[PDB]
Amino acid sequence: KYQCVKLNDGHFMPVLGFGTYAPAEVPKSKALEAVKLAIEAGFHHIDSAHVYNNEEQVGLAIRSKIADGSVKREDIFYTSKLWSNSHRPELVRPALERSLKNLQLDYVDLYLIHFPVSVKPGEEVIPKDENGKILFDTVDLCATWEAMEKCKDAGLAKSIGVSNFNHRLLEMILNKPGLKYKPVCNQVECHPYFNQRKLLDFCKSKDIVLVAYSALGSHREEPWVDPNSPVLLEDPVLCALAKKHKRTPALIALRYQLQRGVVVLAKSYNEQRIRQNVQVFEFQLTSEEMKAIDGLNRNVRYLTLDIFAGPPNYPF
Ligand SMILES: NC(=O)c1ccc[n+]([C@@H]2O[C@H](COP(=O)([O-])OP(=O)(O)OC[C@H]3O[C@@H](n4cnc5c(N)ncnc54)[C@H](OP(=O)(O)O)[C@@H]3O)[C@@H](O)[C@H]2O)c1
Ligand SMILES: C[C@H](C(=O)O)c1ccc(-c2ccccc2)c(F)c1
Repeated sequence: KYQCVKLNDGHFMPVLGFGTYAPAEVPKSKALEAVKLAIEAGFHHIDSAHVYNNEEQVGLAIRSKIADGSVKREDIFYTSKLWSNSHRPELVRPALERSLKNLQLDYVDLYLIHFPVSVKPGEEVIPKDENGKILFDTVDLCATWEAMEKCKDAGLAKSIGVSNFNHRLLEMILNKPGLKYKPVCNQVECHPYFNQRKLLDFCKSKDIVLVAYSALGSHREEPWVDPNSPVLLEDPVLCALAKKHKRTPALIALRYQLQRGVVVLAKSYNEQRIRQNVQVFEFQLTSEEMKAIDGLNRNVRYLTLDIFAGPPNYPF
């Protein structure tokens, strides 16, 4: 057994997820070993995406661990994401099918709209013109959503959700005429320096689960993240809590999320830290400790994705 939350479509999501993105300088082979170790350590939720360029490796990890008898498919919750070159409704299913072919899996447990800004279709994930300008595309995301709903009725995605949506774009989906399925989740940046309380409360009021990425302060990959941004895990309050509980600042930051009702992702490709992160289930924070962590909030967003700023759907 393992800790899961009931989604608004009746499916269950493990509350601790394994993040799989690594910057491009890291070989892909590392994804294979890391996901196997994650499963060994007791992660039951694995977070990837087409744009991570690792689904062949992550899929092989999964398959290997099923095939050697370590785990059943039903006890892996696998998430992929629809990249913005495939927002057009007729391209949604083909993108999911392509992911599933790279994975050699029959379905994903969760498929998300990765980012609300659309780009031109084709193989290139960030298509640019000859002058380096991103080739943006105009797509009705409520039509993209209808295409997601059909993927769910086809059984290719057990649940569907979104990522990097703001209040306005969520309302846009939720208020859609003929809506069949609400998003189960909104996967967004969330940590003690950006605790998303307002958006969390909104999602709760709608029974949408907030899934926290960059919960340990992000991969800090340039130029996506500003190197002058504070280092979350160096925070003196988180470090003092860690010392008090004989844990680590990472574990404090992960436990914080669980207790506030957030499903939390954690990426590590280091054997020791993968095993450490599952220790989030071994301790609890008092109300006073949780308040101290609420106090660290500083409106620091690490991932702006501001190369996609300009179009109206840019969410930040
Ligand atoms: N939907 C989106 O738009 C979106 C955006 C960003 C992230 N994500 C997802 O969320 C995942 C996690 O976010 P993120 O990758 O930015 O990284 P994150 O989980 O905040 O982690 C940041 C760093 O923490 C280190 N770390 C992990 N465990 C640690 C521990 N116990 N003690 C100290 N350091 C630790 C890792 O280094 P080591 O590997 O060396 O341990 C990693 O580099 C991604 O992999 C991806 O699956 C989604
Ligand atoms: C933000 C999102 C994520 O981290 O999930 C993400 C991840 C990776 C990319 C990315 C795409 C092309 C080259 C290098 C990185 C990207 F454009 C968006």
